[PDB]
Amino acid sequence: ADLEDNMETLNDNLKVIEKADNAAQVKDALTKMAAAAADAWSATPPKLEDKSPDSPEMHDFRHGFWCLIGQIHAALHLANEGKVKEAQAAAEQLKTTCNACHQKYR
Amino acid sequence: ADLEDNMETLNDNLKVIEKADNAAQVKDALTKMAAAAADAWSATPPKLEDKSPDSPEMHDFRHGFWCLIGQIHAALHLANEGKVKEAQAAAEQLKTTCNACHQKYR
Amino acid sequence: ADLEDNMETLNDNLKVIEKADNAAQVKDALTKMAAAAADAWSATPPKLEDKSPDSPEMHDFRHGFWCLIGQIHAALHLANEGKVKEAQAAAEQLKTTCNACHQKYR
Amino acid sequence: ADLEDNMETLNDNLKVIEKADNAAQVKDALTKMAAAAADAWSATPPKLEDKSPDSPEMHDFRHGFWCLIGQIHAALHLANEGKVKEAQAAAEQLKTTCNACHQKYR
Amino acid sequence: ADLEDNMETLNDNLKVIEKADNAAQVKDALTKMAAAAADAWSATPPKLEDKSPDSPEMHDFRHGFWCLIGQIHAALHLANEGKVKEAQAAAEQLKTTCNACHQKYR
Amino acid sequence: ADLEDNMETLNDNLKVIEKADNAAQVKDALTKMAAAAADAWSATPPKLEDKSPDSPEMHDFRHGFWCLIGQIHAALHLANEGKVKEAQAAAEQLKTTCNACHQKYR
Amino acid sequence: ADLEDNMETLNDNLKVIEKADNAAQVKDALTKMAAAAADAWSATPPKLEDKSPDSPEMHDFRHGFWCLIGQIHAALHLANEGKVKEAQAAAEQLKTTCNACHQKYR
Amino acid sequence: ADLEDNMETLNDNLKVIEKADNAAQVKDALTKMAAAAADAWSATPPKLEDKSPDSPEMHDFRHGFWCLIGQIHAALHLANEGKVKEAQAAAEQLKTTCNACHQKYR
Amino acid sequence: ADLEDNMETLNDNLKVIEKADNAAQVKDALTKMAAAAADAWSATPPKLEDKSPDSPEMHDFRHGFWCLIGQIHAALHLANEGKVKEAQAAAEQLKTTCNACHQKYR
Amino acid sequence: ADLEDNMETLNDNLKVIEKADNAAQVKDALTKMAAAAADAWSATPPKLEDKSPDSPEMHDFRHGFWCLIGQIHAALHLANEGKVKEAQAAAEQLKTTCNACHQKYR
Amino acid sequence: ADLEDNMETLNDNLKVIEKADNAAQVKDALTKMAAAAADAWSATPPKLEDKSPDSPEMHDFRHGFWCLIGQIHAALHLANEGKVKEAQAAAEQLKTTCNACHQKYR
Amino acid sequence: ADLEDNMETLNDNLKVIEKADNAAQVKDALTKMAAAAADAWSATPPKLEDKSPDSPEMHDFRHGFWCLIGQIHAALHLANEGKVKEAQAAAEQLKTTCNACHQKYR
Ligand code: HEM
Ligand code: HEM
Ligand code: HEM
Ligand code: HEM
Ligand code: HEM
Ligand code: HEM
Ligand code: HEM
Ligand code: HEM
Ligand code: HEM
Ligand code: HEM
Ligand code: HEM
Ligand code: HEM
Ligand SMILES: [Zn+2]
Ligand SMILES: [Zn+2]
Ligand SMILES: [Zn+2]
Ligand SMILES: [Zn+2]
Ligand SMILES: [Zn+2]
Ligand SMILES: [Zn+2]
Ligand SMILES: [Zn+2]
Ligand SMILES: [Zn+2]
Ligand SMILES: [Zn+2]
Ligand SMILES: [Zn+2]
Ligand SMILES: [Zn+2]
Ligand SMILES: [Zn+2]
Ligand SMILES: [Zn+2]
Ligand SMILES: [Zn+2]
Ligand SMILES: [Zn+2]
Ligand SMILES: [Zn+2]
Ligand SMILES: [Zn+2]
Ligand SMILES: [Zn+2]
Ligand SMILES: [Zn+2]
Ligand SMILES: [Zn+2]
Ligand SMILES: [Zn+2]
Ligand SMILES: [Zn+2]
Ligand SMILES: [Zn+2]
Ligand SMILES: [Zn+2]
Ligand SMILES: [Zn+2]
Ligand SMILES: [Zn+2]
Ligand SMILES: [Zn+2]
Ligand SMILES: [Zn+2]
Ligand SMILES: [Zn+2]
Ligand SMILES: [Zn+2]
Ligand SMILES: [Zn+2]
Ligand SMILES: [Zn+2]
Ligand SMILES: [Zn+2]
Ligand SMILES: [Zn+2]
Ligand SMILES: [Zn+2]
Ligand SMILES: [Zn+2]
Repeated sequence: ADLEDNMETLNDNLKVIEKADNAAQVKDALTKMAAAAADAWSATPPKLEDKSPDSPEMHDFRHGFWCLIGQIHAALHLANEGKVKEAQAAAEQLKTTCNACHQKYR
Repeated sequence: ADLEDNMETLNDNLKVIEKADNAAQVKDALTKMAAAAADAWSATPPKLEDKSPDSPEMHDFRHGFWCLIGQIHAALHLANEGKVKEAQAAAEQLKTTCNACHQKYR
Repeated sequence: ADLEDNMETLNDNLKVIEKADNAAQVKDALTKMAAAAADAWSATPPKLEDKSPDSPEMHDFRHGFWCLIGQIHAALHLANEGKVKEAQAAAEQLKTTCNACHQKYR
Repeated sequence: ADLEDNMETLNDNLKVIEKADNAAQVKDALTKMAAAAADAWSATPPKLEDKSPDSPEMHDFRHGFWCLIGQIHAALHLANEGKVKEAQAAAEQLKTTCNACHQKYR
Repeated sequence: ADLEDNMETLNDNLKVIEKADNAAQVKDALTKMAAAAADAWSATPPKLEDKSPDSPEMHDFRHGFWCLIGQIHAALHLANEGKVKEAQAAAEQLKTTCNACHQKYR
Repeated sequence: ADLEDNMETLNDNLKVIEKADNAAQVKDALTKMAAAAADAWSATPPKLEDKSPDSPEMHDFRHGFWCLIGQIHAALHLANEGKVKEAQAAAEQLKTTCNACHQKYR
Repeated sequence: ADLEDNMETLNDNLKVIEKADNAAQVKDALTKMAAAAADAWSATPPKLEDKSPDSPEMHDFRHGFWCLIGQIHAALHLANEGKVKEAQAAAEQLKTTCNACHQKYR
Repeated sequence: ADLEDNMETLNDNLKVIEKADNAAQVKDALTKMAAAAADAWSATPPKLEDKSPDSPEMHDFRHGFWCLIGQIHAALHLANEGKVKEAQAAAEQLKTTCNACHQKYR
Repeated sequence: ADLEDNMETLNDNLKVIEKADNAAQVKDALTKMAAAAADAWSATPPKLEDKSPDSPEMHDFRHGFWCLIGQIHAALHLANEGKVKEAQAAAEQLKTTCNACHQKYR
Repeated sequence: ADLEDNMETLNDNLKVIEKADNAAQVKDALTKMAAAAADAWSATPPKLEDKSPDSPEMHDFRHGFWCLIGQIHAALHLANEGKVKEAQAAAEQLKTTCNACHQKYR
Repeated sequence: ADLEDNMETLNDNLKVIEKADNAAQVKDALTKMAAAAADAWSATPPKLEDKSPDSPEMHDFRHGFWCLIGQIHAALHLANEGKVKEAQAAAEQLKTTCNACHQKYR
Repeated sequence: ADLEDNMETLNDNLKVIEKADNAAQVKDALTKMAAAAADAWSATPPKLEDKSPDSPEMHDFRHGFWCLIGQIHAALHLANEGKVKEAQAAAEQLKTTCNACHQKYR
């Protein structure tokens, strides 16, 4: 999938978690998010197509996905323990990271 | 995934198919559509909530999904054979199936 | 398994569902129902032996089982989400299909 | 495989079953036939490209494959149980369905 | 599955073996029985909750299942070798063990 | 893993069970216990090093592990059915098995 | 495999172990011994045919094999750790079980 | 396994096939023989260590195994088809190849 | 499959290759050819029945199939690289082997 | 597993390596450590429950596990080469990292 | 494999991509590179054998492989979309990273 | 992988074998050699491009690879048995096979 598609996936599954009333539904959504973010991690966005792999921007872009994957895994861990509310709140904290990266690079 | 979720997967992948520049992306999209449709197959839409599983409406709902799965498997056959423009055209024609069910039941 | 055997599987596992107090028990019983139903789909019931595979009675018989597999997956979806009383509710609805087919063909 | 290819699989394995003198030969041949019919179900024959996918013709065409698959599974079931002559006799009855569909859409 | 459920599996498959006319039917039925007995071995019957897990009663109760499993494997071994009447005769001898345990702890 | 190692796994997981707030943690713990006990089953404790594999002491050592595996499979059945308090209570009662072997052979 | 066949497997592989100069050879021979022993466990030896499956002779026979599988795993544990002379040593000890059972029942 | 070991597998399973009274016994025995011959093909017998790997002797030696494997597959094919007496007769013809090679290089 | 069946597989799939316009179709047909050829390798053709498995005619027959499997893999290698016209070219070359063997033995 | 449990796992397996006399035992222990550290990597310790995912502390916490995983993989690599002493010394170097993180965050 | 070998692998597959005329060949080569780099990531080169795991050099060494793996995954993504030229150009950009690390540490 | 590529794999792994200090490295190397040789088996070298697949030269080319695969499987047998010096010596003797084909066809 390409970057735009990984984002759609990230976005839609954020909304699935927000409306979810059960752990499995949260778990499924976080699994999809984890896969979408790992794919995206190696992507180069349009605004950075002229930048070299070792630029500060790239670094920063790759760091933001590694940060996102960390958090998804943490919420996924809570989801697996049946802790819906806590998983949802962890998901909600994720938005901070989506937005920070969007400000710089979207 | 619920009915809305499956519908979102179907529509999202339709767009991926439409903008694709290669077979793998098309095959991937249709593979996800097949999965979503197979799941949606056994669902009850809001407007048929009061109907019996053995009703004309529910027979009709379920046959729409069987029809769609059929057309997706056909399109997937083409993507697999690397036939992008053709898989794309088959996707466009599936939309008649999407629309027909919607008109009756959305 | 023969027709009688499959019926005995559908019937026991439906009792299992009826008295379960947990998702795993419902998940597992519904899975055994799907296989029994998928087997029975191809059978020829005593009362319809004098009949051709293209008769309206055999279309009816065969399609009784599609509708059953439909409702089984619906209930399995709810079971997978930990929703015991809702999977039980949806398992209750299967009986309308069991009853309709028995009325005409048992 | 295209329609023609599945048909060759179908015909070719019908003959294998006719000359077969052991259960295994019949099992494999009926297993190849099942997969060829399954794939074939999603196809559109030349005589029906002009037709809409909802049309009476397409419904009747695809029903023809699910009825063949039904009979194939029954035959297979018999062969799993080692009953070679009975699987062969049920394979002969399959010809009805072959010829019915050929008479209409071939 | 609880104790009662395994027993239903045990009894239900005993009957299948009695009316069976082919090796495969016997194989599967004896395979289901093995798994039901295996699961059953760890259970505590109502008549023995008062008892300590080391007690003579529990030892004799659990030994009853390993002896049944033994006979089940012997029967199965015969069925793998296609000897249908001999598997059926060994299945009849199983009744000894069924009734011995029922006489003491059921 | 050696005997000490297996014993450490058993004790550690006992504590995890005791402090758990969810089924997945309990199921996981017992799954590890089952593995450790299955391994320890075939070991020779320090104080029986001079005894024969066919001795009353070694019969007795090995039957303790068979008994424990039995109780763990029972408890695991409960954790699987999401029954936390009950799986916890079954775990506490296993301790009688731990103690009895220890008194004789540690 | 029948009783004679399984015995021939136990005997050859024990020679293999005896003359191996490497873990892999011992690992592999012990694995083949476990399966042969797991098969033989359900057999009825010529000398105990006139006997009921619940006799003390058949409890004895059956339990001869539990003890064998026990000692086999002990030696497999050492083999898995690359400890050739220690796995060979532990394989030497199996013979006490072979000998005891042969004394009473061969 | 060394050459001697494969030979023991070969010989040992030849006898199993001679006394076999069911297809399964023959299948497994011929399957073990195939793997033993396959492994054996790469070995160098004592009588030929002095020889170059291109020599007439090594070519003829290794050809002897591919010819045995050929006959083994033919026998196996017959056994898969349940024809027990015919598999046994083809196994008897295998002796030709056994003895031809033994006469030259054993 | 018997010799006739395998030949029918080689022949149909070679036509499939000849008229494919895509790698997947060629990949899949060549895979079915390898299995048919691997089966036929052990057969005995009518004309060589009066012959011993060590005759020059049977060495010739058997080695016809090694050479075929050789050329099949060559073409599968090109197919796997998406090279349709080159896999087709290499599939054309197989026929020299088909022809040579038919000249001497069909 | 939660953080406290991953640590127990880390700790116990450190002691297994220290007393290990064979590569397999070291390998098993490092595999368990690798899994415990990857789980822990996404955890938030008690002392940092008020800190945001992008705090310097979190960063630092995640960096310490990535450093630990690096080292475990390096020792695991040595263990796989049969280099016990070297693996043990690599394990011992690990303690530097455990302790550094404990000073700040435990 | 050790560091020197991972490098050979990296080097050879760089040359395979440079001469490749098809996506599969590129894909295969990048898969081999990805695996070689992940192995290498945990290695310690000769020039840094005296340095502690947390030295700036080690950090820097591990960062260079993580950067390389990122890029390989990006080229692998393009290769999977059938984009040969683009994959090759991404591979060529990789050399910047190989060389930078070689200047410091080789 | 093409012929050159396979040859590079063969030579590279030969060197790994020659400099190895442990079994796992040797086993790994030979495993890669086996794969490369199995692939090269079905290739046509530059200097035989104008020859038929049924030519003495192509028979001869292919038999060289069968011979090499044979010797590699023998050497691999030794590495598996942890026999480093011996696997090394078997590798050195394979070089005669490499050279003989080269002299004729490189
Ligand atoms: C779960 C968190 C995230 C969500 C919900 C999210 C959502 C989205 C959405 C809806 C879009 C618009 C896609 C489109 O239709 O074109 C987008 C685009 C984008 N996002 Fe994210 N995003 C997330 C995380 C991130 C992160 C962590 C980064 C960088 C580290 C990032 C970088 C970008 C970029 C560069 C685009 C523009 C892509 C293009 O123009 O091709 N996103 N995101
Ligand atoms: C590729 C074909 C299809 C596409 C792209 C598609 C797309 C959509 C979309 C975008 C929605 C909006 C739902 C929401 O998020 O609120 C929707 C809803 C819906 N669709 Fe589809 N659909 C397709 C096929 C079908 C078929 C075949 C059926 C009937 C058998 C169907 C039945 C419905 C129904 C009943 C709703 C209402 C959902 C609700 O309000 O809960 N769709 N669809
Ligand atoms: C989940 C729903 C169902 C349940 C619980 C159920 C249960 C049963 C039971 C307990 C029997 C008696 C078995 C015996 O002969 O000893 C039976 C018989 C039978 N059922 Fe069902 N059934 C179900 C669905 C169906 C459906 C959907 C059909 C038709 C499409 C059907 C057709 C029949 C027929 C033809 C028999 C008599 C066969 C004979 O004489 O052996 N059943 N069923
Ligand atoms: C097992 C039973 C069947 C057999 C043995 C069989 C056999 C065949 C054969 C030998 C052909 C000629 C293929 C060729 O032109 O190379 C064919 C074509 C065809 N068959 Fe069947 N068939 C069977 C079942 C069916 C069924 C059930 C249907 C419809 C539901 C069907 C529809 C067709 C169609 C539409 C063609 C024409 C394809 C074309 O012209 O491209 N067949 N079949
Ligand atoms: C294959 C032989 C066996 C058969 C056919 C069989 C069958 C049955 C049946 C039909 C029931 C009534 C279940 C119900 O109340 O719904 C039952 C209950 C029971 N059986 Fe068996 N059984 C067998 C072997 C055994 C063995 C070997 C033991 C003990 C070692 C055993 C112990 C029990 C117990 C304790 C109950 C009572 C469970 C309860 O009341 O909840 N059974 N069995
Ligand atoms: C869940 C139940 C059990 C728990 C929690 C448990 C726990 C322990 C613990 C913490 C140790 C200390 C060993 C050390 O690290 O030095 C130990 C040792 C030991 N346990 Fe257990 N155990 C259990 C079950 C059993 C059973 C069923 C047996 C006998 C069949 C057994 C036999 C022994 C023996 C012989 C030792 C001495 C080990 C040595 O000194 O080498 N344990 N156990
Ligand atoms: C690893 C240990 C064992 C070895 C090496 C071994 C070996 C053998 C051998 C070589 C034979 C002669 C086979 C023939 O009839 O041609 C034999 C027979 C026999 N063994 Fe074992 N055995 C072992 C364990 C056991 C055990 C544990 C038992 C009982 C629990 C047992 C019971 C028997 C019986 C009953 C026979 C005679 C069966 C007949 O007449 O066909 N063996 N054994
Ligand atoms: C299925 C047919 C065969 C049977 C039943 C068979 C059986 C045997 C037996 C029982 C031995 C004595 C093993 C020992 O010393 O412990 C042996 C040794 C041997 N066999 Fe075979 N064999 C067969 C096929 C072959 C073939 C086809 C070849 C050559 C192509 C061959 C070559 C040898 C060699 C070279 C030895 C001597 C090994 C040594 O001394 O270390 N055998 N075989
Ligand atoms: C890919 C290449 C090949 C193709 C396309 C092919 C095709 C065929 C066909 C269509 C038949 C007639 C089937 C029938 O009896 O109804 C046949 C027969 C036969 N072929 Fe092949 N073949 C091939 C390779 C070979 C090879 C390599 C050999 C020998 C090494 C061989 C030996 C035979 C024999 C002996 C028969 C007659 C068997 C009988 O009477 O039933 N074929 N072949
Ligand atoms: C192999 C290296 C390590 C070992 C052997 C080890 C061992 C331990 C042990 C025994 C505990 C006490 C657990 C308890 O009973 O509550 C602990 C706790 C802890 N460790 Fe580690 N540890 C290691 C690595 C690390 C690393 C790398 C970090 C941070 C990057 C870390 C952070 C912590 C924290 C935050 C706690 C307190 C957890 C709590 O209170 O819930 N540890 N460790
Ligand atoms: C795809 C990119 C790379 C290529 C093509 C490549 C190629 C090579 C080659 C051919 C060698 C000589 C190996 C020998 O025969 O001894 C080598 C060595 C080396 N490379 Fe790389 N390399 C790459 C990436 C890297 C990276 C990213 C690093 C560090 C982050 C690195 C660090 C080293 C080191 C330290 C050595 C010396 C190893 C020793 O002496 O044992 N290389 N590389
Ligand atoms: C372990 C044994 C072998 C090794 C180490 C080896 C090594 C090599 C090497 C390093 C090359 C240089 C190719 C290049 O990159 O341009 C080569 C080429 C070649 N080898 Fe081998 N080889 C071995 C076995 C064989 C065998 C058994 C054959 C024949 C059946 C063979 C046939 C060839 C041919 C024909 C070439 C020329 C490739 C070309 O110019 O395209 N090799 N080999
Ligand atoms: Zn992607
Ligand atoms: Zn960087
Ligand atoms: Zn910038
Ligand atoms: Zn769903
Ligand atoms: Zn969307
Ligand atoms: Zn209906
Ligand atoms: Zn059935
Ligand atoms: Zn009909
Ligand atoms: Zn197809
Ligand atoms: Zn046509
Ligand atoms: Zn055909
Ligand atoms: Zn329709
Ligand atoms: Zn259960
Ligand atoms: Zn009750
Ligand atoms: Zn029942
Ligand atoms: Zn006890
Ligand atoms: Zn262990
Ligand atoms: Zn511990
Ligand atoms: Zn004993
Ligand atoms: Zn057996
Ligand atoms: Zn008893
Ligand atoms: Zn071997
Ligand atoms: Zn000797
Ligand atoms: Zn033997
Ligand atoms: Zn040669
Ligand atoms: Zn065949
Ligand atoms: Zn010959
Ligand atoms: Zn965890
Ligand atoms: Zn950060
Ligand atoms: Zn702080
Ligand atoms: Zn490595
Ligand atoms: Zn650091
Ligand atoms: Zn420095
Ligand atoms: Zn290749
Ligand atoms: Zn190289
Ligand atoms: Zn030739």
